Amino acid sequence: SAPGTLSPDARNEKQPFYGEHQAGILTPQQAAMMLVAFDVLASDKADLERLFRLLTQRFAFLTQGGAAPETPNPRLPPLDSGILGGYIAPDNLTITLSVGHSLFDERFGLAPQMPKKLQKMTRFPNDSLDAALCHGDVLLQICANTQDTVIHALRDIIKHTPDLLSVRWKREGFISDHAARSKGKETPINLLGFKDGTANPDSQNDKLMQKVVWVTADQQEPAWTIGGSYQAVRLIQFRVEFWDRTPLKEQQTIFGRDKQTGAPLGMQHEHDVPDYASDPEGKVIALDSHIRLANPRTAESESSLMLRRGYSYSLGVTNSGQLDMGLLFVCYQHDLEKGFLTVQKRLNGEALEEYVKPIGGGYFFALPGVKDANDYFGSALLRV
Amino acid sequence: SAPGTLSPDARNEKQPFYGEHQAGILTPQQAAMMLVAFDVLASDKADLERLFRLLTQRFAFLTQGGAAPETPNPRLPPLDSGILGGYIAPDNLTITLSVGHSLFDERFGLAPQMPKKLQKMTRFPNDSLDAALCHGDVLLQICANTQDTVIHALRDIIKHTPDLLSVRWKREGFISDHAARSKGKETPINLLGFKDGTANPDSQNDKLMQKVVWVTADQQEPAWTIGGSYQAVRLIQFRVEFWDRTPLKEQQTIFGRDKQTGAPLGMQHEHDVPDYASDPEGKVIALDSHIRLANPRTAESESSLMLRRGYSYSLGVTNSGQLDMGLLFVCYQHDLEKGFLTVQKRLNGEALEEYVKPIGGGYFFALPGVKDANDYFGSALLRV
Ligand code: HEM
Ligand code: HEM
Repeated sequence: SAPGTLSPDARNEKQPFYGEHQAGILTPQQAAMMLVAFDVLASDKADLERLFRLLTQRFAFLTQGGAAPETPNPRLPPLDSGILGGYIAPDNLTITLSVGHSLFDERFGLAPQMPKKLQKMTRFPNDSLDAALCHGDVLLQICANTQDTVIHALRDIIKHTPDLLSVRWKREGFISDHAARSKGKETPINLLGFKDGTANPDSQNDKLMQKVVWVTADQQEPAWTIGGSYQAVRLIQFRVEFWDRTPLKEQQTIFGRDKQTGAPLGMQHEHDVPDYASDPEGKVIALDSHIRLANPRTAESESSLMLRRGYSYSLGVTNSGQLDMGLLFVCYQHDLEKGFLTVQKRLNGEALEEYVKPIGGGYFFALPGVKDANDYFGSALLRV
Repeated sequence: SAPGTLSPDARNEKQPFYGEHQAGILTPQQAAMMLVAFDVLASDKADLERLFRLLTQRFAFLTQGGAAPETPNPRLPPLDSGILGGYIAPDNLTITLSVGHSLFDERFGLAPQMPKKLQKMTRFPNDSLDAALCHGDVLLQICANTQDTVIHALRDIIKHTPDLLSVRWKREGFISDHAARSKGKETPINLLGFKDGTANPDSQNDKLMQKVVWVTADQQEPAWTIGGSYQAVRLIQFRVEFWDRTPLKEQQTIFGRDKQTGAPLGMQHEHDVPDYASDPEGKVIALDSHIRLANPRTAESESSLMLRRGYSYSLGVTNSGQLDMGLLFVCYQHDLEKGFLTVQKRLNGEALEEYVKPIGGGYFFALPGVKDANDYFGSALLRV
């Protein structure tokens, strides 16, 4: 159920761009998402500040919306693509900017101000990482009620940054219609047909998000990071036809949840909690399962908790001739090793691996929010 | 403008599956589409009829909606994918079936029965066809209010056909959000930011579609074709960033229509008719303009109009680092030569060829409608 969902029909709804934190983390999932990574063509730190200043301006506009920028001189390219007609409605659009490890090399002199746990994504046991689709100096997470709004934001950004950014990879996706419209009531479904998001820590609870999601001042990190969040992204294909052929008994066993209800196997309500303490032979919920490995529920390692904010994607056909669909996995943590790396390490060997093929993504650090109109993305990172 | 549009929220809206004609041709445009080509694996004519019958039953149930087929024995793969949850909502699902030239080879002895104008697609000057995105024994155009329905239909069909169908290529599309919500009042906006559909011939005009779109007895064709339609699909990339950095005057010149109003150039109204005979040099509406070439509005022209029911697509990043975006272009005509072939011959070397690159697609014959529940796809074709 956390972080919730927002209606696809809310053309006029606005999500606050300005805050202590960035939007599109705790924000209830919009119906459309884009993940688009860029390589940075900035020549020096000053050129980098230009970019972040430029971005703030653009996001602030796109996010709260307005009349389209018109073209009084037809001899110039139109200042807008025109794909939303003559008005740019907010449409719950949120754009979350995050920085990759590569950004902290010789190029901009930021090495000593790197986040401590931040690293490059390296293959895991089941991975088939394609380089075309990994890493990047910056990632944008572009979320909105509709595809239009998202696609509109990109091309605006591109238009304003042609000596400044270079598109590296991109995937678009969605959350499931019925649940999108359920305004937070129903849990979104993945293309494997299982409710997905259930056990996420409550996103409304400010105090818990300080412990789980948000970088806090008690942390060994550099002080610009305070208010940011480590971000893991994994592009994961499904063997979908093979899955559709797999016994229901086997599907639930693999996840350790009831497909129809979303309850832990044995139990009756989606927000029911299993107790593995009773089940150490792993006879109700398998030790093999995604749920039990993902979280042993020891509470001794509640420290590995995270907010997962994923989307289904569906593309074309694989080289091997099969359907190309799956999860655009996205998660936020206050600490990447304590979170994503700890859980994934813990998942290596799970029964699900036979059906899933991670192929892309990267690790990134999400910036602290932009406090007011006088601030800009990573302003603390650039002074100090 | 024709064919009109349907709303994305219309979860309990249905489309008649049976009839003189199939749906998805004159049907207003739903928000989501999928073009999926299959290699037929049927070994003989008897297997083909098995297939055609099976597809009939499945579309009927899918398009008209119902409770998700319950799987009483868990030792089996689930009969439904469950990505739609408990209820398979009709959600305006239409499934349109068409056959490719390749189906009329020796395999099934239909060659003598082939439609007169049906042929393999071969390249026009500006093409960069990709073998992986061309042709197919059968093509299915699956459209619905939501991506969820359309995906669900596909997997259902696949699950039920593993000895008869093989996914050749697949592409997914959409029309602009606002236009879909307007239900016919607004022309769809394509991804170059232009109104796309305006001059489509009147699709609720009973009599007009018989001369224009449907096969009829007057034109010498195998009887079984009567009620069908020739279908031309082109997968077409847009040079998006280039277009975006092209002056608006030129954008408008190329198409010959006012970007903002969609009115013909030098006119005020979207549904205005251009006056070519007044302007033989082409000082208002260019000689190489898309509109003038595609339809020079004369006496001979009349024979070459068609119904366009195209969709936008947006994928990832091309191999060379640009945005993968374009049009899933689909049209219907009573005669393929008189229709698409004739218009594309005229379009060869138009100004737009700078900004578009056809890479896939093919020619198909869209079957007549399935008369009722006692009938099946291509029953007239197989019978004798
Ligand atoms: C391979 C694609 C994946 C699919 C289809 C998938 C799906 C699911 C499903 C259906 C659930 C149970 C409901 C719930 O969300 O509570 C779940 C739980 C969970 N997943 Fe995944 N997931 C995938 C990958 C991942 C990855 C890569 C991670 C990170 C290492 C992850 C971390 C978690 C966590 C932490 C839970 C909650 C467990 C609990 O607290 O009981 N998942 N996932
Ligand atoms: C990706 C390339 C294409 C784009 C961006 C595009 C877009 C447009 C636009 C903006 C219009 C004017 C509005 C309208 O009349 O609907 C139009 C008209 C039209 N197009 Fe295309 N189109 C493309 C390809 C094609 C192709 C391949 C054909 C068929 C060979 C075609 C046939 C037509 C026809 C018959 C019209 C109506 C023009 C008139 O009669 O005034 N178009 N298209």
